[PDB]
Amino acid sequence: MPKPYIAINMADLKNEPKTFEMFSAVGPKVCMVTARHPGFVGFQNHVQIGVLPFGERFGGAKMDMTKESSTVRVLQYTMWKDWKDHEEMHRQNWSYLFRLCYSCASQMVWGPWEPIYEIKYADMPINTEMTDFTAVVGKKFAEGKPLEIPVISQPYGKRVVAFGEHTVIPGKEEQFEDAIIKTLEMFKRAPGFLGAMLLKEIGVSGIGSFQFGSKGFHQLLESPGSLEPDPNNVMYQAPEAKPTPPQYIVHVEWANLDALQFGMGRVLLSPEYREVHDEALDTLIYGPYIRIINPVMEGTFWREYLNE
Amino acid sequence: MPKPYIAINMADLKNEPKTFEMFSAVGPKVCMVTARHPGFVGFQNHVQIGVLPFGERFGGAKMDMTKESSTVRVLQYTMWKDWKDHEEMHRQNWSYLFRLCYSCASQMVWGPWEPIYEIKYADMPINTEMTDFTAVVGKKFAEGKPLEIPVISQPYGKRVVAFGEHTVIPGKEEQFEDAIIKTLEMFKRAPGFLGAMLLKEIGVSGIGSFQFGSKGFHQLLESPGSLEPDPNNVMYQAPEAKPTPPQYIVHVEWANLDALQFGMGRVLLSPEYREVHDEALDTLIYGPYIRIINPVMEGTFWREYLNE
Amino acid sequence: MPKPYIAINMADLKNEPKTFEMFSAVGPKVCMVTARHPGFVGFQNHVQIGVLPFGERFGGAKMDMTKESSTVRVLQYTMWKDWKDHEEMHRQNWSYLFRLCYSCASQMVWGPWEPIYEIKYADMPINTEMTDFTAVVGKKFAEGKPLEIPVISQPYGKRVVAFGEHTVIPGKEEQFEDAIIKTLEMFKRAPGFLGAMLLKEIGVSGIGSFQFGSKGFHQLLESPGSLEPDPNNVMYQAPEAKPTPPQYIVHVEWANLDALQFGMGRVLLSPEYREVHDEALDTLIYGPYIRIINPVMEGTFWREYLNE
Ligand SMILES: [Fe+3]
Ligand SMILES: [Fe+3]
Ligand SMILES: [Fe+3]
Repeated sequence: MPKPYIAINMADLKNEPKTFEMFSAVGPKVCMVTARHPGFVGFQNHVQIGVLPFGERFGGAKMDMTKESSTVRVLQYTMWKDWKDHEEMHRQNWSYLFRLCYSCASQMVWGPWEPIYEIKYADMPINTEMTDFTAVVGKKFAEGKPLEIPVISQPYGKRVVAFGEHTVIPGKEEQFEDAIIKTLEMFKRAPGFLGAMLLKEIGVSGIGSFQFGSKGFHQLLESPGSLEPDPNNVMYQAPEAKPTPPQYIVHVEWANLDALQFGMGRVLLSPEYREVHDEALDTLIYGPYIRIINPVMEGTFWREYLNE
Repeated sequence: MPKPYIAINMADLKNEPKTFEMFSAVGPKVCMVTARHPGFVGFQNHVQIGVLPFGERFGGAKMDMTKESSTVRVLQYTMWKDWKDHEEMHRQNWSYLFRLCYSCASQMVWGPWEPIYEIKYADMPINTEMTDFTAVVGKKFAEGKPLEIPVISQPYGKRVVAFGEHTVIPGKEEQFEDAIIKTLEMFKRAPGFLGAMLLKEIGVSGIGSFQFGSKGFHQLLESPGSLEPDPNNVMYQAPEAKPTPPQYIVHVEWANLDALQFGMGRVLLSPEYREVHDEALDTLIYGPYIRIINPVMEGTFWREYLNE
Repeated sequence: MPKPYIAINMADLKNEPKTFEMFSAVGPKVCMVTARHPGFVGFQNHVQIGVLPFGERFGGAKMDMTKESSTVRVLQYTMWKDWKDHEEMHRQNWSYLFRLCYSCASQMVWGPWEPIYEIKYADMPINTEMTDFTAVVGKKFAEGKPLEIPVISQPYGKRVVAFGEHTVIPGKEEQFEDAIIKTLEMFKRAPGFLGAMLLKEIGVSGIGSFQFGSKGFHQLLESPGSLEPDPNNVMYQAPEAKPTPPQYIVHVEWANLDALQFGMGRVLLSPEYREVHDEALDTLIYGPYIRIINPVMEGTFWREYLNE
């Protein structure tokens, strides 16, 4: 393939400018340190901008709430050949990593929380800018491979993502994955559709969530910023935190907020779609809660790996 | 005893005034409808006002964020002789209950989510106003029972609550409960301490979380406000949603935000306390995240039941 | 008993908000680090708010000068089973301690200066909130110990302290302690009186005063904030700095600024009081200079130790 493993770092921060300033200054440094490991294959950092309302099921929400929200959630995707690589980068580069993610403590409201995911399905294209399409069309014809010419999925904040949260009834996992996967395939008929993938949580990176034992806890709260908590003081292993009921993420990319709204809305507006999707809805404990997120900074080459 | 069962309804809403207006108008109606069932024994509704920062682990947060937050979370405690009573009140009084909780859809950002809890430990006194203490002191002396004279835990928004979230490593449950319980006992030496209880999640009320199957989902999103989703379209039973890893709530009441800050802070500042509590910290997957919440509207008589 | 040993950290800082912000962020961290030692038994941090004027002996001063002062003095009390424990906590946890107290260099005008004291007399009760008194009255009657029911000394900034400085003529030490001790006993007849204690300086913690030899001095002034001066470069031992003439602190707690003003003023207004106190006044080289200070953050359990 290969389908890499995905770690998603989640945090809530003050939606003021000091926050975006720090992002601008250390976001880069952290991603550079994460690239010190050969298992690292790329990333996709998102900033949550809104919530899909579903009519008025969520009246206080809108797809773009950036102008009215007091906090902002980030969702940072790091891709790995093997999820154990992730844990090991965290351990190897702890003094940089930690002193770095602390500088933004003054802005933290919740987090960090870094669950680990495995990919059940993935239909994600290589990101191209509108300037590349002539040569992409020219290369594929040159090798007689027109079917390999994809939609133009623009990188660096020029497309939106629907990030849907689902918790499944135990024993219902197969019906759910099957119905969702087929929904994501039918989504290819929708205009503005840039790809999607089903994600399944297989554990939580305790060290990435700043979750240590009694000792680490204390160095965490007592830290001046220039000393790290003992990284070996993480009391559990990623898999020990695999949750039951099972938890999924239906990640779907769209051209714009309307393509997203009416494309997804398809499982609600098209009888054909709506009947396949109702099966997924019969297996749910929680969901679907859909966050609208923006792929701001990324290393689009993780996709080069996904498609080898 | 009896230790009742506790259901905690959680929702995030726009922190504007239209929201508090609706609260003022339907909160009453909902609680009245919940009292149509004999299993109902009282309630405790909280509004989240802040977050315990732990120094600057959570720099963007403070114990009182009511002036700067764009959303507000409520935590409504309903008490039951038996948790099955709760599910049955929801079912019996669905047309009122549902049409009622919808009127506040226009203000919803997330929720409702109503997990069910069982009490592992409970040291909660009967709420008294400063005007009652003369007679409470007089009655107990009259029966030669001075030890039964409690601290004055004022009702209706005149005390704060620390609402701590903990997720425990599987197999570590006994060490955690034991260390926490003994911490809550040592907390009686702290000034301003009004009581506490350890809560353990045993499932989720799907009907209280507006979690139906394909069919209900659709009536939920298509509702004009005057029609309910089929309540029998809830696809799972509360216990099927018992989570692993195990999830707890260390609910601790204090006289004020400082008594809370330095009382709890005791597991950090007092060597005696700090060593007992470190054991709880060794069993954690998540936590402790502490929300400061305000017991605004309540039916203090649920406590009369807890202490029989 | 036991009468613990007391170390009092003194510093002058800019009375602007950046200062109180840092207090809010690192004060907690420092006290947490100080609790890593079993000799630590609690603390009492004060912020100076004013000066007792004595009529118009000090005309430019008032009991509350917080609105007009450009600097602010803090007086942080840490309690120890044995004063050597204090020196050893400083040494053991130097990298945290130091990098922590530096972050507030940008706000320092003078200090740190941490003299060590021994208690000659102590009449300090356990701090209770107005919510605890019903149960305190109920427990003591339950054991037939009404004399053990104390005044309500509220914690966390809800009472004032008179911090009086006295330097005694050598050879006059006994007359002074005897007259002062009896004054503090007569003070129990004054309304609003919450306790007191006579303090005697027995040395200075050079490491707590950032007082090193040539070498440390240099690392102190050259520090980027992420490196500590050699802690073994402290050239003297606490006792070598015991001062002659002898220096005392008459620490007296009151309900409010008026109870303090007229309670103390008693050694001036009541003939009975005034004649006992005149003897203390005959042994003085310096004093009495009385600072009004506010017990803002504390670990009231140090008092649990004092009264065992
Ligand atoms: Fe990570
Ligand atoms: Fe309910
Ligand atoms: Fe010190």
